[PDB]
Amino acid sequence: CPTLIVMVGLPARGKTYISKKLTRYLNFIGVPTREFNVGQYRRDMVKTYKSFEFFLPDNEEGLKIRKQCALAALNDVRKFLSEEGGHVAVFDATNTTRERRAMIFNFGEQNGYKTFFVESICVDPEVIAANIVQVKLGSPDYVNRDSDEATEDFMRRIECYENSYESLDEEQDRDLSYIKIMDVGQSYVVNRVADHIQSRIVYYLMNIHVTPRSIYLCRHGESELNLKGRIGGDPGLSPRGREFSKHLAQFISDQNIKDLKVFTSQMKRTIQTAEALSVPYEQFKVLNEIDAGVCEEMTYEEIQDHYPLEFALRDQDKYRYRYPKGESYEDLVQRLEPVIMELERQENVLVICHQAVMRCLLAYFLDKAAEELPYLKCPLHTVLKLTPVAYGCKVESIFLNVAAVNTHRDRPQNVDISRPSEEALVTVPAHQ
Amino acid sequence: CPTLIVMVGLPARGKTYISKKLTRYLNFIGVPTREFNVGQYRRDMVKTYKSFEFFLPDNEEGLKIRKQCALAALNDVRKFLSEEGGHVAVFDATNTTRERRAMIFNFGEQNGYKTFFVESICVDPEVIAANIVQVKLGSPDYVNRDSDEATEDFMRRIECYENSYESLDEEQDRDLSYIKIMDVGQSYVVNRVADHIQSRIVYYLMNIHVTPRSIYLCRHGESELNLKGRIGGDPGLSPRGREFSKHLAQFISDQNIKDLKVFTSQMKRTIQTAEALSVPYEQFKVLNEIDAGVCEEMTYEEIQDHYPLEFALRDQDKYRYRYPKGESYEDLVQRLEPVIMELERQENVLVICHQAVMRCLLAYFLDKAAEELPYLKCPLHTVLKLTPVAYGCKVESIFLNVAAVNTHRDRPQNVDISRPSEEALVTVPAHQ
Ligand SMILES: Nc1ncnc2c1ncn2[C@@H]1O[C@H](COP(=O)(O)OP(=O)(O)OP(O)(O)=S)[C@@H](O)[C@H]1O
Ligand SMILES: Nc1ncnc2c1ncn2[C@@H]1O[C@H](COP(=O)(O)OP(=O)(O)OP(O)(O)=S)[C@@H](O)[C@H]1O
Ligand SMILES: [Mg+2]
Ligand SMILES: [Mg+2]
Repeated sequence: CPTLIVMVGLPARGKTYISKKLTRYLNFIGVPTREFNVGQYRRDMVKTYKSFEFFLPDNEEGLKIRKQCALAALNDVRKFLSEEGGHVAVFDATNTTRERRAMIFNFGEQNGYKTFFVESICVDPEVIAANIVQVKLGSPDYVNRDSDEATEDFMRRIECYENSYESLDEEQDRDLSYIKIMDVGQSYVVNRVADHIQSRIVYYLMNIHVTPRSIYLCRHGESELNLKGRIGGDPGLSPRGREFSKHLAQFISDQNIKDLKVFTSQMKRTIQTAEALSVPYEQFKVLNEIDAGVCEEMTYEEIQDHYPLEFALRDQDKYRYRYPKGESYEDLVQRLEPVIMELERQENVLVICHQAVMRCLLAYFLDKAAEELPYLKCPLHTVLKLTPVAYGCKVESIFLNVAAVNTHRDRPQNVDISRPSEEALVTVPAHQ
Repeated sequence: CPTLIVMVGLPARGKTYISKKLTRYLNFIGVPTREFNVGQYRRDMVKTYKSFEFFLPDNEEGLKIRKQCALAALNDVRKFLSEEGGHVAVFDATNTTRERRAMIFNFGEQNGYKTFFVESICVDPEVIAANIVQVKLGSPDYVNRDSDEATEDFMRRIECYENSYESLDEEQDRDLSYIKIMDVGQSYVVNRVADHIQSRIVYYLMNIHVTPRSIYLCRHGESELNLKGRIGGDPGLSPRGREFSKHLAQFISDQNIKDLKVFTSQMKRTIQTAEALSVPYEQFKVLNEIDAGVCEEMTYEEIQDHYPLEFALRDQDKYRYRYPKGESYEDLVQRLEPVIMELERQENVLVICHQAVMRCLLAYFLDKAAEELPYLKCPLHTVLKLTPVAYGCKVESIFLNVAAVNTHRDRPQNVDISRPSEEALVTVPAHQ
């Protein structure tokens, strides 16, 4: 049974924001998910937005056209789940009345899906006001329009929905599966989680927030094996690694971060990097570097020499293929799910980790495809500062002024099984 | 900051039940937790229970004595968290008024703990009635008393709490961290989860239920390596293993289980066992057998020959020590946390697994200590049927009538590092 997530709420309540975070998350953990924004369908269908009168609850023609856009969206939901193999579909619209919601419920039923509602509630004017400026004035409907007329139009637009707005009821809607998010995620009301995926969705939603903050990611300072061009193992810091550690501490101090939380793996290179700071930290083995199995501590030359077959396959699909007895980046993604969850729950946080692990975390907050994730560039002695924003995440690369070996290997042009060794190792960085 | 979980609710609302499940769970995942039942303190203090008049809200002396018992309980909470290194304490009492709750809140504050409330609400008479019979009439307060007078006394006892019962309020109690469970876990209200442990507590509580059902655990049918007395690896079924598979299918059919869910690991021996059934199943690598690392596929004789040091330590503490590159039963417990969670969420379920994995699952539902867990007996070709009940779990061992090698190794009397090999292998079962 695929899952149909139905967003519910007045305009400017963070529905699209939640829809996006949920869709990205579900896709990260490998559940084919796609969001369907009725507003975008309308925009593609209506061409240009004039004013709120289109949304008047007593505007029969408008309602008609509005119903048509919803249906167009629902039809693609059906195609995705029923014809393209999608697992979850997020239907993003106001869906503020019992009527529409029952209609959508019926759709799910006739199509064989399980329906779950996510209602976002906000009665706070400064937040609503903040949301308008922050996301609405810049949106397509209002770009190239005067801020004040745009703002008035939108408020009048929200008004169109108030008289008919029927929130999920404990008794009237007791048979529906749903979650109601209030106070921007302060409190929640949950009813009838029907299964495992809904339980994980609720778990996810209850742990996300919009409290301003930055996520800092950096690798342990250069290690002894990094110098040798050797992967994995449990090396200690190299002289430069130690230098970096001191540059990181100064950076962290200079940052003057409010209540920063610092995490490291259980590998000495990250811990030794963490020892350099003023602030305390927590070590978690879940943050340990990807396991290379039989090629642990080997150099790429050695790997090509002993595992030419596995090395070629891994290059062909570096997300899915692994070395014998090792993890794939896919296994690592699965392994990092708890990390992703706690990072969402966290506020200001610094994670001192490793190349593969950092690529996984960057891919998550930067919404990078699985195919692209194994190749993201995570240079040594550089801090990547992430500032989650509406629908996206800004990133800043901050070099901490300490030389370091390059551990980034590009995918060689030749990835054919039985490829000459020279072509296999052509993209290997300098070392020793 | 240790955590103080405060139970809240009218008598017979499953508070003690929830308190117990929560405490057991938290301890299973390694968080030192202890529950403090004020009713038990009262029982140890008051000696014998006469009647409900003791609980009259206008009974000043009773209130006084009732306050004394609460305080005695709170003092042990303080000792556990503040002096014995406990992490979480569950204070189990009605705590139905704002007054008492504020008092407890203050206690937590002065002691440096984070307070989290768990309120259980039930307005269903048949359930309340069921609870009385099911747990109350047999309890100490009522054992050896006539069912009818016992029952009347208890109802009048619940009455004592109704006029003063003040449930957690969205506005009045908006600054408190809490969860309200309704309809026996149908719906929930959650407010201000303050941290990681509270997030996991909520996640746990929202996934437990009291829907009648049985958990069936059995190992894959005897495997080729089981015959040889070889551990781990990925062997296929032995001839007897196949025989068992057919006996299991018949057993499952004969059981006539409503909507049974079947789980196996990604190891062929369990899958091959699962192939024998009518019903479909899901394979999860999280259910794979404990990893023996460098001793994979070896025999104990071989292990003693190549790893006399690691083998002795493992025998000294089989929960914590591991073979080089392998998992400890502790690592396995951590690994199985998602399995425990989904098992709680499940109803009728059959899990076809392995020796170490099954020991971990048995220890959880049977509340066996960590020290005892690595040694639980999980014979081949036998199904262990678990029927969760109030405060406990009944277990029935059902042999499926197929011969099998014994893979159970008792802890030898000699576990000294440098112990003679004959004494180390003295408890090794017959094989080959
Ligand atoms: N739970 C929340 N409560 C209130 N605002 C939120 C919440 N989550 C996100 N936001 C903010 O809402 C903004 C994003 O709003 P959108 O997702 O466009 O709202 P919207 O409800 O989809 O309005 P429509 O699509 O026009 S009906 C960003 O400023 C978010 O930080
Ligand atoms: N969420 C729940 N709703 C209602 N009953 C429950 C719930 N969870 C468990 N039970 C049932 O409640 C019984 C256990 O009740 P207890 O835990 O003794 O109640 P109690 O609320 O602790 O009463 P006291 O301690 O006398 S104040 C068992 O029958 C459970 O199956
Ligand atoms: Mg929207
Ligand atoms: Mg109780």
